[PDB]
Amino acid sequence: ARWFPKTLPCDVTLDVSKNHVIVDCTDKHLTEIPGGIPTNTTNLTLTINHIPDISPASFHRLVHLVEIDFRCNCVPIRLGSKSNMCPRRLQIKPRSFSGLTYLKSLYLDGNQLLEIPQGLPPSLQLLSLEANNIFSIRKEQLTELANIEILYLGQNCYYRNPCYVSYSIEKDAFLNLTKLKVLSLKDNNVTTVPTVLPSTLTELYLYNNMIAEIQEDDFNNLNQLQILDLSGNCPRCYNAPFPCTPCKNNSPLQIPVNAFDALTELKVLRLHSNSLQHVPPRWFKNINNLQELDLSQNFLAKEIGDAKFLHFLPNLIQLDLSFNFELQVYRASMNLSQAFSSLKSLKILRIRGYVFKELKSFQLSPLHNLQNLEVLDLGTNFIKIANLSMFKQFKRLKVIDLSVNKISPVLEQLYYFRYDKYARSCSCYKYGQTLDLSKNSIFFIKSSDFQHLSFLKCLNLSGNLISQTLNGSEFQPLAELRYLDFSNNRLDLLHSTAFEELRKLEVLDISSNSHYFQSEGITHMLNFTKNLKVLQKLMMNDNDISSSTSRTMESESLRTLEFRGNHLDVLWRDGDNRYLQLFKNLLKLEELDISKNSLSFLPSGVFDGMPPNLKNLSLAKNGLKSFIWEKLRYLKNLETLDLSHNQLTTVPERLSNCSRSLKNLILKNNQIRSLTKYFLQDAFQLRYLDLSSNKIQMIQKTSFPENVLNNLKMLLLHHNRFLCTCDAVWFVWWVQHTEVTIPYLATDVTCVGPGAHKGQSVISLDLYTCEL
Amino acid sequence: ARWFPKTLPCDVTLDVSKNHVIVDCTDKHLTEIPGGIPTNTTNLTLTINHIPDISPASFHRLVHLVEIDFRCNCVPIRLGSKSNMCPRRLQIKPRSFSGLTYLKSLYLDGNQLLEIPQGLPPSLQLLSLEANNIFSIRKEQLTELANIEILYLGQNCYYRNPCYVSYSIEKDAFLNLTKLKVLSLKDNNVTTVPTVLPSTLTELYLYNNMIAEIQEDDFNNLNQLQILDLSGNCPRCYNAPFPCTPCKNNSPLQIPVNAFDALTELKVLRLHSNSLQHVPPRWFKNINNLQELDLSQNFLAKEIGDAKFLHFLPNLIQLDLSFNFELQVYRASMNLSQAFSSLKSLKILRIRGYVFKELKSFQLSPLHNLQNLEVLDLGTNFIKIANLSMFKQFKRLKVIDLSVNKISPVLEQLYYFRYDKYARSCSCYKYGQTLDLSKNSIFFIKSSDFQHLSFLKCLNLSGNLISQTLNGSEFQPLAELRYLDFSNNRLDLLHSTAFEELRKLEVLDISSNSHYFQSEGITHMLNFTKNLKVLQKLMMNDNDISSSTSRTMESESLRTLEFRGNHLDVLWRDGDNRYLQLFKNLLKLEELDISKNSLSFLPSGVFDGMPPNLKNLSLAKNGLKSFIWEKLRYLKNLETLDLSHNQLTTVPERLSNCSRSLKNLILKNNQIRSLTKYFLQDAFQLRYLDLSSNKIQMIQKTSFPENVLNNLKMLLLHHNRFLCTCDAVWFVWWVQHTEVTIPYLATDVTCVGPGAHKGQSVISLDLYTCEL
Ligand SMILES: *[C@@H]1O[C@H](CO)[C@@H](O[C@@H]2O[C@H](CO)[C@@H](O)[C@H](O)[C@H]2NC(C)=O)[C@H](O)[C@H]1NC(C)=O
Ligand SMILES: *[C@@H]1O[C@H](CO)[C@@H](O[C@@H]2O[C@H](CO)[C@@H](O)[C@H](O)[C@H]2NC(C)=O)[C@H](O)[C@H]1NC(C)=O
Ligand SMILES: CCCc1nc2c(N)nc3ccccc3c2s1
Ligand SMILES: CCCc1nc2c(N)nc3ccccc3c2s1
Ligand SMILES: *[C@@H]1O[C@H](CO)[C@@H](O)[C@H](O)[C@H]1NC(C)=O
Ligand SMILES: *[C@@H]1O[C@H](CO)[C@@H](O)[C@H](O)[C@H]1NC(C)=O
Ligand SMILES: *[C@@H]1O[C@H](CO)[C@@H](O)[C@H](O)[C@H]1NC(C)=O
Ligand SMILES: *[C@@H]1O[C@H](CO)[C@@H](O)[C@H](O)[C@H]1NC(C)=O
Ligand SMILES: *[C@@H]1O[C@H](CO)[C@@H](O)[C@H](O)[C@H]1NC(C)=O
Ligand SMILES: *[C@@H]1O[C@H](CO)[C@@H](O)[C@H](O)[C@H]1NC(C)=O
Ligand SMILES: *[C@@H]1O[C@H](CO)[C@@H](O)[C@H](O)[C@H]1NC(C)=O
Ligand SMILES: *[C@@H]1O[C@H](CO)[C@@H](O)[C@H](O)[C@H]1NC(C)=O
Ligand SMILES: *[C@@H]1O[C@H](CO)[C@@H](O)[C@H](O)[C@H]1NC(C)=O
Ligand SMILES: *[C@@H]1O[C@H](CO)[C@@H](O)[C@H](O)[C@H]1NC(C)=O
Ligand SMILES: *[C@@H]1O[C@H](CO)[C@@H](O)[C@H](O)[C@H]1NC(C)=O
Repeated sequence: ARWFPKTLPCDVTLDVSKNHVIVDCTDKHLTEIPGGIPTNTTNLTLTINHIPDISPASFHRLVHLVEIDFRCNCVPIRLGSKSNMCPRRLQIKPRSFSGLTYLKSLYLDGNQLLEIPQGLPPSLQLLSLEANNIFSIRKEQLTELANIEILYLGQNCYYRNPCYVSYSIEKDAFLNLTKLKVLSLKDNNVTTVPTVLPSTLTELYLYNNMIAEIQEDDFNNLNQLQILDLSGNCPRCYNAPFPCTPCKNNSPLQIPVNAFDALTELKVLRLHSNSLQHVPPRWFKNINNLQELDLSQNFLAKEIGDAKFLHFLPNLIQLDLSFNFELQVYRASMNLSQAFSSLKSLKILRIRGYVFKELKSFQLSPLHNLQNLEVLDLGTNFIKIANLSMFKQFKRLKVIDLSVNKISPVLEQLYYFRYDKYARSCSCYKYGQTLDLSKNSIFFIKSSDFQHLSFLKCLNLSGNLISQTLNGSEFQPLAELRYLDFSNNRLDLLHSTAFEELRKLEVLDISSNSHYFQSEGITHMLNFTKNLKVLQKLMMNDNDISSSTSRTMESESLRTLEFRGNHLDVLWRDGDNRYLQLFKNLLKLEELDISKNSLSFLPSGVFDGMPPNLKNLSLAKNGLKSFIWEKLRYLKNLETLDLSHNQLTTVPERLSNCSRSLKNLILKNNQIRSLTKYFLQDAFQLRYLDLSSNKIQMIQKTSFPENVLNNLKMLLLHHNRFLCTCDAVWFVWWVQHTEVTIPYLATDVTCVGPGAHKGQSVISLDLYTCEL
Repeated sequence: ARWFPKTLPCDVTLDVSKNHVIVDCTDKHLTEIPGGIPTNTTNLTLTINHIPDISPASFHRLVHLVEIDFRCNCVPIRLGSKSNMCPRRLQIKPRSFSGLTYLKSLYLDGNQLLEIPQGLPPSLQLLSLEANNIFSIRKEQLTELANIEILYLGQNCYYRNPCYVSYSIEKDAFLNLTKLKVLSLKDNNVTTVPTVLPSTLTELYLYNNMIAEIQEDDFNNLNQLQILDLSGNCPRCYNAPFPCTPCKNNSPLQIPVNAFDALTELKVLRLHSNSLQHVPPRWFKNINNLQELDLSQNFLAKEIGDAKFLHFLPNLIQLDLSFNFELQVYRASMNLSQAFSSLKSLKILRIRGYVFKELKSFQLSPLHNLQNLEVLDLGTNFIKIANLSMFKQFKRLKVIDLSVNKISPVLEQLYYFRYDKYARSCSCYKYGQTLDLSKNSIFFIKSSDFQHLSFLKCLNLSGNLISQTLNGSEFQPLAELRYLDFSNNRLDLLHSTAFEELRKLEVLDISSNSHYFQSEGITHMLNFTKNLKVLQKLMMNDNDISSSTSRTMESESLRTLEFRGNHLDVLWRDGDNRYLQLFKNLLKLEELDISKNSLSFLPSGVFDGMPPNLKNLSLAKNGLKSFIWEKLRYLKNLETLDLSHNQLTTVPERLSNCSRSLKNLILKNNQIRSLTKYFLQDAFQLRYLDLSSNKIQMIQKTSFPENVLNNLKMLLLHHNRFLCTCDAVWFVWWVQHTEVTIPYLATDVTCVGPGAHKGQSVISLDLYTCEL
């Protein structure tokens, strides 16, 4: 099927449209650039390997290279692996790049380089040198970059990669880079804004440095600047999770009132963690296009009640005023200036970490007529009191976020407090209006608590303290609710009428409501599903369900049931038949997850008891030690079977004879040591087979008929125990010449033996001695 | 050190005391009785093997056998492994036991026997046949048991081991068993009490059967009976976790009013789950010695408010009325009859599952003058209101249990509801008075909540809804508290004054209070420990701690700190030195658990940062990929180092150079593939070494000098990858001949090769070809 097997340890892709031959050698544990890279190579990535030097031999035949991605072949010690530390810096010999006359993009990040590499071709638009050791920039070393448009030099002098001096930039070092659009000098122990910069700049990143003052003319010529980030200069260090040095005397970064006067094109201004106490309106006199303003992690608590500068921001789309609270102050309420009402274009307002006790309808009145307002984020404010009905005036919003508060009767986890959220490494909103009350202190709910909110489509009550029996009266206003996240509470299913007032409910999450399931003898009405006539998806993961008063759950609508992390092993205790049809009357059910239920065996009757349209079944992570494969015949619509992370030792003698419908068979992470002689014979439906991470020693042709392998979209075989003796001649030859997609041939389809061949990839294996 | 290596795959112990030779072959995957069993063997256990038959050859030389424990060599099929089912029942040939003329105890449980084995010696006092298929007892078949004292025949006909008919016992089958003290016929589908029974009986177990009526004279001659259990006849089936058939007409077990008149000696009466609605006082007029009465799982809800029968029980110690509630009734209060006040000897009263809304001092008055009352258990009652001060009147008690209730302003998990609490298979109480409020709904605490309870020594608040900052004022009444379990709440360590009013506190558990530690930017005062001057043990496990406002925790008293399941990997992020002395000022800390902290490496300074008296250090389950063993020099009092379940690949070149103090080195479950040349040389201090579940191939004498192994109390070596070539000659020889204790030599210390030897035990390995 192939005449010339591919030995090269890299994935090779063709994009015929834009004549790219893409060679990806990412993370292939290479010590040398592999031989045989196609000479038509346009994109070549060698990121995360251990190639210790580059030379003219490196790319010698690769004349058409347009991009070389050579990041992280010698990561700085504190940022890289401690088990495989890099012994010496990358070495780049002369002329290594000069012949590549079409090279447009060169990334050399994370290689412990000490200088800007010279000899670069004049075609280069993008040079990336992050996380190296270059902390002195001289105009001489930048003459070669005449046509450069994007230049990343950050992370070369900071706490994860110290240089122990101030960064240095000669005057007008960048000024003759006349074509330069993007300059990044973040995380560099820079002490002043470098001047003069080329007026072609559209983006300037100077954040996380030691710039204490802006000079009035530091940005005088940047009439095309669109994004400017000065954050993390004079940081606000309270509860910082990284080493943090504030400016002396609690000074802020000092910005003259006229410092921005030239930036007419500015669209994004970021002044995060600059220890600001005031925001002069004069700052924005000449910026009418500003769309995004980050003022998080300053000391603007008082200014938020005044905030005259908002009158100069009629086109602002995003405003972030999070974490401006005064230390050790717990304000009574939020004092939002009337000036917010002049934010006519505002879509997103974030004020986390203002820290106040009580939220009242009128305090949000400055926002009532912001017509384009879509997201209001008041999370992490320790609000104790809030009448939810006030959001009846905010029905136009897409998300109201009150997450992580103490109310009673999507951004990264680390976001406002991480050092460099843009650091490069080597959900129910779609349903409509969302009220996020997650991680609050609601211990009891009542119908009137939701009143005037019948417009809500998604309500997140995850992670409250609700230890209550529901009887159908608690949610009555919520006539349009489609999604209820009730996870991480203490739901008590005493009555089978719970949730029945949510007539339009399509998704219910009651996972991690294990509390009342963990004490013996307590009544549990699992048959509450019957009353929910449009319910599509039910999640009850991690509930430790080991007993149930009702014997059957019923639904004519339910399509997906997640039941992972429970104790079906106890419910189905061998000899107890009462619950073998717990799911039989979920008539429309197509997907069932009963992984992690400690099912080390399946009792008689489990398969016969499944609902008739079951398509996707997971029995993963059960400690399954045995499996009667014939009983799949009961599952006449079964299309996906996930048996991963179990203890199986055998596959069926004839998979076609067990399931005529089975299309995807997942057996990864088991104990299988051999395949049956006619395993896949006539399994014409099979499309996907994962046998990886087992203990298979040999595979013979009878098990793998090629009319079956031809239809496989993927066949996974890596991390097994293959013996590369002359008995493996067909398997080795087939693996080398087949077109079937088999991931990891280059890294993890290997011989364990015999002696000579140990550790060797079967793709590279030469068995001519077997036919002498 | 030994002249004759032990081949026998059984543990052999001598108790010269009573001259017994104990051979224990439990769970050794035997298909045979091993050859070579010592001929002095007195106790021989073969439990959990797959020996298919017994014969006269089985024990023929084992003349002095006093006990044969042969359980579970063919378990009933729903009770045993489904991956290794037993193919055919155990076969016992004639004459197998007749020569064993000293045999006193014979266990044959769980072998699928169809009849009581005949031919047994007349010395036998104890015969055990539980979980077989013997469901017809004939007087003829018990002639051989003249001198029997203890006879277990239960679990031969029940839902885990069905016989599909009623149990049958011929009339007077047991009466000529004139020495029979204990007869157990539980779990047997028995329909009537067998008569006549021998009057020597002291214990009679008839529970979990189908007995509908007791006859007047069913116990007429029992004269000496001390324990009688009739539980589970006419069971109360509501929320039963096993198949449960109630008696018709909701009838109770019918017991005539005079049925117990002969039982002068009766000390324990068990009538659990008999569906009783009344307890006629006349039952007890002739039993004044009764000490333990179980009336749980009946319908005694109203009877508890009357209970005149309590007047006849002045010597009762334990009384159980748990789960007597009327279905679908949520009573307003608990109505205890005054008759309780006449239980002058009562030590333990349990009334779970009475199910009522409000508890008031006034309802507990019948117990005020019960002088010996030690345990009051009102758990699982769904109590919503309870003034804790009422217990000022119960300070003589050892435990007050309000666990699993809804209060807001040790028995097995499965106990009242499991089928057979006594089924045989193949804590702060010690600190003083304990108020157990675990698993309630307390969301806010205040000093007055504890008024008048200054006597408390242990308070259990685990698993409430406490989401509160503590400032040192909340517990002030609890002047003598020694133990506070605050686990599974949402503690907010805003103030370092938390818990300081507990001036006597020795153990503080704030594990699983992760909530506020999981959201970025929140203040955490881990240095709150300084104020706790007698604090001994601090558990802050599973808190997801990844940030801290203070840099150091301080205590002059704390000895043990459990810090497992947190994120020291983040706190000690490489490049951030600020928290490398988090534990340095716990001056007298001796045990530190920092397992499960994702520490894939230890930054330099962690060890120097440890407090000076650190004795027991766990770094288990961190994914540690490397370890600078030399830094153990900083830990000069280190005695236990637990590095289990990591990814280490090497041991120190010179363990004596790394620690002159280390006694226990646990390296189980790592990736170690060889030992260093002189690993343990001069490690005279080492006493315990676990290298199990690694990839070690060979061990040479240089690494294992015998001056070091002589002192080892245990050396764990199993589940490695030993190569049994002529290079292994010394290791094989030493293992076969050594004194030193090595677990699993018979089952999991094995050669992986070379061919022929694969799978073979190194204890059985013959390497004579290596010396031809
Ligand atoms: C940023 O530059 C400062 C100096 O401007 C470096 O600080 C010096 O560091 C050395 C070595 O730690 C000290 O001996 C000097 O006293 C420091 N000088 C001053 C003025 O503080 C600092 O190390 C640089 N930062 C990084 C992360 O490399
Ligand atoms: C206990 O004995 C009863 C009979 O007393 C068994 O019930 C019979 O079971 C067979 C087979 O299932 C049925 O055909 C009979 O009709 C049943 N008879 C009655 C009267 O119920 C029962 O199976 C036995 N229980 C156990 C656990 O072995
Ligand atoms: C053995 C207890 C049987 C019961 N189960 C529950 C329950 N899940 N919720 C309640 C809520 C209020 C009152 C009583 C209850 C009871 S009583
Ligand atoms: C917002 C980040 C700084 C803060 N941390 C906490 C905290 N642990 N508990 C509180 C309790 C009440 C009010 C405010 C707080 C704050 S404010
Ligand atoms: C390939 O490299 C070129 C040159 O930098 C780049 O513009 C393009 O986006 C890359 N495409 C892929 C698929 O790698
Ligand atoms: C809110 O704060 C502003 C600025 O500090 C102050 O001028 C104003 O009086 C305050 N108003 C209210 C209603 O608190
Ligand atoms: C909450 O506000 C609404 C106004 O929309 C009002 O009807 C209701 O009474 C308020 N509830 C409370 C408890 O203040
Ligand atoms: C609800 O919020 C929790 C916690 O913030 C989050 O994990 C979950 O994804 C949210 N639910 C939905 C449906 O988005
Ligand atoms: C359900 O409970 C609520 C609150 O306890 C109550 O208002 C309502 O009447 C109850 N419904 C029924 C049918 O009892
Ligand atoms: C659910 O099952 C319980 C337990 O048998 C039953 O009492 C109740 O009526 C059922 N309810 C529904 C809605 O099916
Ligand atoms: C499986 O194979 C046997 C033998 O060919 C055949 O009789 C049977 O119909 C096949 N299919 C099923 C679903 O049993
Ligand atoms: C040995 O067996 C005898 C006979 O049943 C038993 O009484 C005794 O407790 C056992 N002793 C030991 C040390 O195992
Ligand atoms: C308590 O229950 C008893 C028993 O039925 C009844 O006679 C009595 O009236 C009840 N007393 C109270 C105070 O409820
Ligand atoms: C407190 O109660 C919990 C919940 O039942 C229990 O797990 C824990 O062991 C108790 N604490 C102590 C110190 O006994
Ligand atoms: C705990 O540490 C914080 C911050 O380092 C400090 O403000 C506070 O006073 C300390 N409290 C103690 C040591 O009790």
